[PDB]
Parts: sequence; structure tokens; C-alpha cells
Amino acid sequence: VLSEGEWQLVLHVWAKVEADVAGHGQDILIRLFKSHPETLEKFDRFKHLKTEAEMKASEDLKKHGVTVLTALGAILKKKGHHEAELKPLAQSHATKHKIPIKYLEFISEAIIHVLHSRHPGDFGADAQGAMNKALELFRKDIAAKYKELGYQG
Ligand code: HEM
Repeated sequence: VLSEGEWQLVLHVWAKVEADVAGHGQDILIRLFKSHPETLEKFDRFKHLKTEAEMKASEDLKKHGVTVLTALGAILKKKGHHEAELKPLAQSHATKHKIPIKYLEFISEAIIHVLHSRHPGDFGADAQGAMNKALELFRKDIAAKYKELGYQG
């Protein structure tokens, strides 16, 4: 779990993400993609830029990145109360997104990378540990939802 302090730190960092949700959103995906080709092959609309983003990966990347961060954002904002549901998103990433979490650990790395890159000095040990823990909770929540939905069970 995350303590009130850890949540406040997370929300503080996230206010910076949210302030430039689109930017973080794109950056995170671009980073994820360039780091792990397999994550890029997955999204048909991004996959077309086969060489992990032909230095474009925009407009649609923005739309998704925003959707994506807003969802994880809501989760984080709800400080443990698992997006009020999570289940529908667990279901998509379960059935369509190629079952196991895996890639969510890659986006966790991407998130940590963008955060550290854009917000050094303040995104220190405590902040990164807190964000990482929050991402781990998120991944763990999806893992539990995969059991509920009758996949991970
Ligand atoms: C921060 C973690 C993530 C969150 C909060 C998230 C959120 C979302 C949301 C809200 C949607 C649209 C509705 C839905 O289908 O559920 C979506 C779709 C999708 N997600 Fe994720 N997602 C996450 C991570 C991932 C990762 C790491 C991958 C693959 C590397 C992935 C691949 C997809 C795909 C392929 C779609 C379908 C739409 C697309 O082609 O753009 N997701 N995601």
C-alpha cells in the first residue's frame, strides 16, 4: 500500500504529468516503443511506424497517451480505490492486449524514465519509489482482476 505521504508525493509528481498530459502521454509511449519494439508491434496504428516511430508517432499517439494517462491518473487520484472498477480496462488488456501484464512493467519503466528526465531534483528516491509502488499496485490490481475475470486463476 502507499502511505498518505507517499500518495501526496505521487499526486504532486502527477500534477506535473497532468499539467502536460499529452506530452507525458506521447513521450511515455514513444519511449516505451523505442525501448521495447514488441510493445510497438502490438498497437496496429503505431506498428505502422515499424522502426519504433519514424520520428512522427503523433496526433493519434497524443489521443491515446491522453486516454492512457487519464485512466492511470484516475487510479492514482483514487489513492487505492481501483479506478472505481478497473475491470473493463483489465478485460481489454486481458483479452486483446496479449494476456499477461508484462508490457505494463515496460510502461512503468517508461513512466519512471519520463518522470526522472523531465522532473529531476524533485523526482528523487522517495518519489520514484512511491510512483513505482503505485504502478506495482496498479499492475497487482489488474492481476487480481485477471483472477476475478477467470484468466489468472
Ligand atoms: C499505464 C498503463 C495502461 C493504462 C492505464 C491503459 C489504458 C488504456 C485505455 C484507457 C485504453 C482504451 C480502452 C481499452 O481498450 O481499455 C487502452 C487501450 C489499449 N491499450 Fe492500454 N493501457 C495501459 C497500458 C498498456 C500497454 C503497456 C500496452 C501495450 C504495450 C497497451 C496496449 C493497448 C492497446 C493495444 C489498446 C487498444 C487501442 C490502441 O490500439 O490504441 N496498454 N489502454
